[PDB]
Amino acid sequence: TNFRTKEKPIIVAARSESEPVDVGVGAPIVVVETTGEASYCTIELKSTA
Amino acid sequence: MISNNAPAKMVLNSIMTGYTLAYVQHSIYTDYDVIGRSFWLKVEESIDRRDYTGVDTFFVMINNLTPSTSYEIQGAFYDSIIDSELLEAKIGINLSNETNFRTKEKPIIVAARSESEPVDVGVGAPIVVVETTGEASYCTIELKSTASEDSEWVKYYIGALGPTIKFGGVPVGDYKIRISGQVTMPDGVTVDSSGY
Amino acid sequence: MISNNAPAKMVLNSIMTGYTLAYVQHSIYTDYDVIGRSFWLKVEESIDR
Repeated sequence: TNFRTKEKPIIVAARSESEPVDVGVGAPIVVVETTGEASYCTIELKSTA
Repeated sequence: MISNNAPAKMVLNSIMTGYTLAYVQHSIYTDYDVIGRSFWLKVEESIDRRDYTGVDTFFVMINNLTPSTSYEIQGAFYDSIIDSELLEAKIGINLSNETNFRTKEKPIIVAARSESEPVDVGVGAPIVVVETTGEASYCTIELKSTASEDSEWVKYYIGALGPTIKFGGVPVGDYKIRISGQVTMPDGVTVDSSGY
Repeated sequence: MISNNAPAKMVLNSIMTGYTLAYVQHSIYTDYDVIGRSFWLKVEESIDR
C-alpha cells in the first residue's frame, strides 16, 4: 500500500490590508497565504518593538 | 447431524448517518462455517438486501442513500450451506433487531442579508447575516461577484455550520452566494459532502 | 505434520497519515500459534521491518 505523510503548514505569504472607508480608515485585516496539512491551526504574533 | 447451528443473534453496535454514505457497526461472530454478511435496509415498504462476504471488519459501509430520508435496517450473517434463496426467504437465520434512523440534511441557504452597523462617525463595516438549515460537521461558504462573470467563488467563511452566520470583510458590490457541506466518517479518512 | 499452516492473508483495513505518526489498521487473526505481528515499510528502495 502506498500513501503520503501530511504536509507541515507553513506561512507562504502574509500581508495586512485595511479597507478604505469614506469616513476614516477601516480596520486592517491580515491576509495570509499558507500551505500544508493540519486539522486546525493556531497562529500567534509577537511584537518586534 | 452436522453442527451447523444458526449464527448467534447479531446486534448492531452503532450507526452513523450522513448524506448518502453511512457508518454501520456490527457485533462479532463465532461460528466457523459463517462466511458472509447480509443486510436488509427497508425504506418505505421495499427492503434492499446488501450482502458482503468480508467478515474481518466489525463495520460495513452503506451508500446510495437519499439525504434527509429515514430508513429501517436489518442484518444477518450467513454460512456456506445457506443459499441466497433462503436469504430472501429469511429462513434459518437470526435477524438483527430492526433499527430506524435518518440521513443528514444538506445545508442550504434559507435567507441571507448583509447589515452595517450605523456608527456615529461614518458607517460601520457591513456584516452578512445568513440563515441556513441542514446538517454538516463544518461548512465552507464562498461568494462570486456578479459584476464580472469571470469572478471566482472567493472564500469568506469556513467553519462549523449554524443557522445564524455573521461575517464581514466583504467589499461593497454585487455577489452571488453558495454553500457546501462536509461530514467526516469516524475513520477520519472517509469524508462525506452534501454538494454545492 | 504439525498443523502449522501459513497465517491467513492479512489485509490492511485502513491507514491514516500524519506528520511523523500514522494510524494503521489491520485485519483479524485466527491461527492459535501466531504470536507476533511484523510490518515492512518501504521508502525509496530500503524497507524497514
